[PDB]
Amino acid sequence: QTGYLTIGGQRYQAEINDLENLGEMGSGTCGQVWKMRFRKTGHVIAVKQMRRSGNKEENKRILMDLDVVLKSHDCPYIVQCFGTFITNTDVFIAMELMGTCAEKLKKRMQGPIPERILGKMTVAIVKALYYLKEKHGVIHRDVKPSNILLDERGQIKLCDFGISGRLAGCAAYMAPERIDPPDYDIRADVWSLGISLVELATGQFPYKNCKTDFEVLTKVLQEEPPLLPGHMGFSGDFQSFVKDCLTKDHRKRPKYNKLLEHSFIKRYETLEVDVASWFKDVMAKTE
Repeated sequence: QTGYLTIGGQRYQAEINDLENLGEMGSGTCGQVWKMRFRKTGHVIAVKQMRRSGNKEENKRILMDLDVVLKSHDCPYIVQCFGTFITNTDVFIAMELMGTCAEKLKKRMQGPIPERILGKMTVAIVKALYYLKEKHGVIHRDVKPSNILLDERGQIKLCDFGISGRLAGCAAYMAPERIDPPDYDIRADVWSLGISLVELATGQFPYKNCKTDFEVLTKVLQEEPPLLPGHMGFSGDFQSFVKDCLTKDHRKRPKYNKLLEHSFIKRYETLEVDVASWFKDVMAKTE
Protein backbone atom coordinates (compact mmCIF):
# COMPACT_ATOMS: atom_id res chain seq x y z
CA GLN A 1 0.00 0.00 0.00
CA THR A 2 1.10 3.56 -0.80
CA GLY A 3 0.21 6.97 0.56
CA TYR A 4 0.96 6.16 4.22
CA LEU A 5 3.69 7.18 6.65
CA THR A 6 4.36 5.01 9.72
CA ILE A 7 6.72 7.08 11.86
CA GLY A 8 7.32 4.84 14.87
CA GLY A 9 4.01 3.04 15.25
CA GLN A 10 1.44 5.63 14.17
CA ARG A 11 0.23 5.50 10.57
CA TYR A 12 -0.50 8.88 8.96
CA GLN A 13 -2.32 9.55 5.70
CA ALA A 14 0.06 11.79 3.76
CA GLU A 15 1.10 12.98 0.31
CA ILE A 16 4.32 14.38 -1.13
CA ASN A 17 3.14 17.95 -0.46
CA ASP A 18 3.04 17.17 3.29
CA LEU A 19 6.86 17.18 3.50
CA GLU A 20 9.35 20.06 3.32
CA ASN A 21 12.59 19.56 1.38
CA LEU A 22 15.63 20.35 3.54
CA GLY A 23 18.31 19.55 0.95
CA GLU A 24 20.11 16.60 -0.57
CA MET A 25 21.78 13.80 1.39
CA GLY A 26 24.78 11.52 0.91
CA SER A 27 26.49 10.84 -2.41
CA GLY A 28 23.52 9.43 -4.35
CA THR A 29 24.68 5.81 -4.33
CA CYS A 30 21.35 4.15 -5.14
CA GLY A 31 19.45 7.32 -6.03
CA GLN A 32 18.66 10.91 -5.13
CA VAL A 33 17.92 11.07 -1.39
CA TRP A 34 16.29 14.08 0.27
CA LYS A 35 16.25 15.12 3.91
CA MET A 36 12.59 16.00 4.49
CA ARG A 37 10.44 17.19 7.40
CA PHE A 38 6.90 15.90 7.94
CA ARG A 39 4.81 19.01 8.56
CA LYS A 40 2.02 17.13 10.35
CA THR A 41 4.28 16.03 13.23
CA GLY A 42 7.73 17.61 12.76
CA HIS A 43 9.74 14.42 12.25
CA VAL A 44 12.72 14.48 9.89
CA ILE A 45 13.05 11.52 7.51
CA ALA A 46 15.06 10.48 4.46
CA VAL A 47 13.12 10.21 1.19
CA LYS A 48 14.34 8.66 -2.06
CA GLN A 49 13.01 10.07 -5.33
CA MET A 50 12.83 7.76 -8.36
CA ARG A 51 11.75 9.48 -11.57
CA ARG A 52 10.01 7.43 -14.26
CA SER A 53 12.10 9.20 -16.92
CA GLY A 54 15.37 8.48 -15.11
CA ASN A 55 18.15 6.03 -15.88
CA LYS A 56 16.58 2.59 -16.24
CA GLU A 57 19.71 0.86 -14.91
CA GLU A 58 19.60 3.00 -11.76
CA ASN A 59 15.84 2.54 -11.37
CA LYS A 60 16.20 -1.25 -11.46
CA ARG A 61 18.63 -1.25 -8.52
CA ILE A 62 16.34 1.09 -6.57
CA LEU A 63 13.36 -1.26 -6.96
CA MET A 64 15.54 -4.27 -6.11
CA ASP A 65 16.76 -2.63 -2.90
CA LEU A 66 13.18 -1.67 -1.99
CA ASP A 67 12.02 -5.24 -2.58
CA VAL A 68 14.51 -6.64 -0.06
CA VAL A 69 13.77 -3.86 2.44
CA LEU A 70 10.01 -4.48 2.36
CA LYS A 71 10.31 -8.21 3.11
CA SER A 72 12.90 -7.62 5.87
CA HIS A 73 10.50 -5.76 8.17
CA ASP A 74 11.12 -8.20 11.06
CA CYS A 75 14.93 -7.93 11.20
CA PRO A 76 16.16 -5.11 13.49
CA TYR A 77 19.57 -4.92 11.73
CA ILE A 78 18.25 -3.81 8.31
CA VAL A 79 17.04 -0.32 7.44
CA GLN A 80 13.26 -0.05 7.27
CA CYS A 81 10.83 1.58 4.85
CA PHE A 82 8.32 4.02 6.36
CA GLY A 83 6.08 4.39 3.30
CA THR A 84 5.85 5.11 -0.40
CA PHE A 85 4.26 7.81 -2.56
CA ILE A 86 3.46 7.09 -6.22
CA THR A 87 2.70 10.07 -8.45
CA ASN A 88 2.38 10.23 -12.24
CA THR A 89 6.05 11.22 -12.71
CA ASP A 90 7.87 10.08 -9.55
CA VAL A 91 8.10 7.47 -6.81
CA PHE A 92 9.00 8.63 -3.29
CA ILE A 93 10.41 6.11 -0.80
CA ALA A 94 10.61 7.06 2.88
CA MET A 95 13.39 5.03 4.51
CA GLU A 96 15.47 4.92 7.68
CA LEU A 97 18.61 6.35 6.12
CA MET A 98 19.23 8.87 8.90
CA GLY A 99 22.68 8.62 10.43
CA THR A 100 26.26 8.28 9.25
CA CYS A 101 27.98 5.44 7.43
CA ALA A 102 31.08 3.80 8.89
CA GLU A 103 33.22 5.24 6.09
CA LYS A 104 32.32 8.82 7.04
CA LEU A 105 32.86 8.05 10.73
CA LYS A 106 36.36 6.89 9.79
CA LYS A 107 37.05 10.14 7.94
CA ARG A 108 35.91 12.25 10.89
CA MET A 109 37.81 10.27 13.53
CA GLN A 110 41.00 10.54 11.42
CA GLY A 111 42.10 7.34 13.15
CA PRO A 112 41.17 3.84 14.29
CA ILE A 113 37.68 2.99 15.52
CA PRO A 114 37.64 1.46 19.04
CA GLU A 115 37.19 -2.30 19.30
CA ARG A 116 34.13 -2.04 21.56
CA ILE A 117 32.34 -0.17 18.76
CA LEU A 118 33.40 -2.70 16.11
CA GLY A 119 32.17 -5.52 18.35
CA LYS A 120 28.58 -4.26 18.35
CA MET A 121 28.96 -3.51 14.63
CA THR A 122 30.10 -7.07 13.89
CA VAL A 123 27.13 -8.57 15.75
CA ALA A 124 24.58 -6.49 13.83
CA ILE A 125 26.03 -7.03 10.35
CA VAL A 126 26.57 -10.78 10.77
CA LYS A 127 23.00 -11.26 12.01
CA ALA A 128 21.70 -9.15 9.12
CA LEU A 129 23.56 -11.29 6.57
CA TYR A 130 22.46 -14.48 8.35
CA TYR A 131 18.85 -13.25 8.22
CA LEU A 132 19.00 -12.59 4.47
CA LYS A 133 20.30 -16.07 3.60
CA GLU A 134 18.04 -18.10 5.91
CA LYS A 135 14.73 -16.24 5.52
CA HIS A 136 15.07 -15.09 1.90
CA GLY A 137 18.06 -16.87 0.33
CA VAL A 138 19.63 -13.51 -0.51
CA ILE A 139 23.33 -12.61 -0.59
CA HIS A 140 24.40 -8.98 -0.29
CA ARG A 141 27.42 -8.96 -2.68
CA ASP A 142 28.56 -5.46 -1.63
CA VAL A 143 29.51 -5.39 2.06
CA LYS A 144 31.73 -2.39 2.84
CA PRO A 145 31.97 0.40 5.44
CA SER A 146 29.84 2.75 3.32
CA ASN A 147 26.90 0.31 3.64
CA ILE A 148 27.06 0.12 7.46
CA LEU A 149 24.95 2.85 9.07
CA LEU A 150 25.04 4.22 12.62
CA ASP A 151 22.53 6.69 14.05
CA GLU A 152 21.96 8.86 17.11
CA ARG A 153 20.45 6.13 19.32
CA GLY A 154 23.40 3.79 18.71
CA GLN A 155 21.70 1.50 16.19
CA ILE A 156 23.72 -0.27 13.48
CA LYS A 157 22.06 -1.55 10.29
CA LEU A 158 22.72 -2.69 6.74
CA CYS A 159 21.24 -0.43 4.09
CA ASP A 160 22.03 -0.93 0.39
CA PHE A 161 20.74 -4.07 -1.38
CA GLY A 162 20.82 -2.71 -4.93
CA ILE A 163 22.87 -5.57 -6.40
CA SER A 164 21.86 -8.32 -3.96
CA GLY A 165 21.33 -11.71 -5.57
CA ARG A 166 18.82 -14.50 -4.93
CA LEU A 167 21.48 -17.27 -5.02
CA ALA A 168 29.72 -7.00 -9.32
CA GLY A 169 30.71 -5.37 -6.04
CA CYS A 170 33.64 -3.10 -5.31
CA ALA A 171 36.92 -4.74 -6.31
CA ALA A 172 38.56 -3.63 -3.05
CA TYR A 173 36.35 -5.96 -0.98
CA MET A 174 36.00 -8.89 -3.40
CA ALA A 175 36.54 -12.38 -1.99
CA PRO A 176 39.18 -14.60 -3.64
CA GLU A 177 36.60 -17.05 -5.00
CA ARG A 178 34.67 -14.23 -6.68
CA ILE A 179 37.86 -13.24 -8.54
CA ASP A 180 38.96 -16.80 -9.43
CA PRO A 181 35.82 -18.95 -9.21
CA PRO A 182 36.15 -22.75 -9.29
CA ASP A 183 33.86 -24.77 -11.56
CA TYR A 184 29.90 -21.21 -3.95
CA ASP A 185 29.56 -17.51 -3.07
CA ILE A 186 27.59 -18.06 0.15
CA ARG A 187 30.66 -16.95 2.13
CA ALA A 188 32.06 -14.15 -0.05
CA ASP A 189 30.30 -11.54 2.10
CA VAL A 190 32.18 -12.96 5.09
CA TRP A 191 35.49 -12.04 3.46
CA SER A 192 34.21 -8.53 2.70
CA LEU A 193 33.33 -8.05 6.38
CA GLY A 194 36.83 -9.11 7.42
CA ILE A 195 38.46 -6.52 5.16
CA SER A 196 36.06 -3.86 6.46
CA LEU A 197 36.94 -4.68 10.07
CA VAL A 198 40.69 -4.45 9.38
CA GLU A 199 40.22 -1.11 7.62
CA LEU A 200 38.14 0.38 10.44
CA ALA A 201 40.24 -1.05 13.28
CA THR A 202 43.45 0.41 11.80
CA GLY A 203 42.15 3.44 9.91
CA GLN A 204 44.04 2.23 6.82
CA PHE A 205 42.81 0.13 3.92
CA PRO A 206 44.89 -3.08 3.96
CA TYR A 207 45.72 -3.23 0.22
CA LYS A 208 47.71 -0.01 -0.10
CA ASN A 209 49.31 1.86 -3.02
CA CYS A 210 47.22 0.21 -5.74
CA LYS A 211 46.53 2.55 -8.66
CA THR A 212 44.22 0.32 -10.74
CA ASP A 213 41.34 -2.02 -9.94
CA PHE A 214 43.13 -5.04 -11.43
CA GLU A 215 46.15 -4.47 -9.17
CA VAL A 216 43.96 -4.82 -6.07
CA LEU A 217 42.60 -8.20 -7.17
CA THR A 218 46.15 -9.37 -7.93
CA LYS A 219 47.30 -8.72 -4.35
CA VAL A 220 44.20 -10.40 -2.91
CA LEU A 221 45.16 -13.67 -4.61
CA GLN A 222 48.96 -13.42 -4.54
CA GLU A 223 49.62 -12.20 -0.99
CA GLU A 224 48.69 -13.51 2.44
CA PRO A 225 45.42 -12.23 3.96
CA PRO A 226 45.92 -8.93 5.81
CA LEU A 227 45.67 -9.74 9.52
CA LEU A 228 44.96 -7.54 12.52
CA PRO A 229 48.12 -6.04 14.09
CA GLY A 230 49.18 -7.35 17.48
CA HIS A 231 50.55 -4.15 19.06
CA MET A 232 47.29 -2.16 19.33
CA GLY A 233 45.87 -3.90 22.41
CA PHE A 234 43.32 -5.90 20.43
CA SER A 235 41.82 -8.82 22.33
CA GLY A 236 42.58 -12.40 21.36
CA ASP A 237 38.97 -12.94 20.32
CA PHE A 238 39.01 -9.99 17.89
CA GLN A 239 42.18 -11.23 16.20
CA SER A 240 40.74 -14.76 16.09
CA PHE A 241 37.47 -13.58 14.51
CA VAL A 242 39.21 -11.57 11.78
CA LYS A 243 41.55 -14.45 10.92
CA ASP A 244 38.54 -16.75 10.44
CA CYS A 245 36.65 -14.45 8.07
CA LEU A 246 39.87 -13.86 6.08
CA THR A 247 40.43 -17.52 5.19
CA LYS A 248 41.45 -17.49 1.53
CA ASP A 249 40.03 -20.96 0.83
CA HIS A 250 36.26 -20.47 0.86
CA ARG A 251 35.71 -24.18 1.58
CA LYS A 252 37.51 -23.74 4.92
CA ARG A 253 35.87 -20.38 5.67
CA PRO A 254 33.48 -20.72 8.64
CA LYS A 255 29.72 -20.48 8.28
CA TYR A 256 27.31 -17.88 9.62
CA ASN A 257 25.96 -20.33 12.20
CA LYS A 258 29.58 -21.11 13.10
CA LEU A 259 30.54 -17.42 13.16
CA LEU A 260 27.56 -16.57 15.39
CA GLU A 261 29.02 -18.86 18.09
CA HIS A 262 32.44 -17.17 18.17
CA SER A 263 33.51 -15.83 21.56
CA PHE A 264 33.96 -12.39 20.00
CA ILE A 265 30.29 -12.42 18.95
CA LYS A 266 29.01 -13.84 22.24
CA ARG A 267 30.87 -11.18 24.24
CA TYR A 268 29.31 -8.15 22.53
CA GLU A 269 25.85 -9.72 22.42
CA THR A 270 25.70 -9.18 26.20
CA LEU A 271 28.21 -6.39 26.86
CA GLU A 272 26.66 -2.95 27.36
CA VAL A 273 28.49 -0.50 25.08
CA ASP A 274 27.42 3.15 24.92
CA VAL A 275 27.45 3.51 21.15
CA ALA A 276 25.11 6.52 21.30
CA SER A 277 27.46 8.63 23.44
CA TRP A 278 30.48 7.67 21.33
CA PHE A 279 28.52 8.59 18.19
CA LYS A 280 27.58 12.07 19.46
CA ASP A 281 31.17 12.94 20.41
CA VAL A 282 32.54 11.94 17.00
CA MET A 283 29.74 13.88 15.28
CA ALA A 284 30.74 16.91 17.40
CA LYS A 285 34.07 17.29 15.52
CA THR A 286 33.07 19.50 12.61
CA GLU A 287 35.09 18.88 9.44
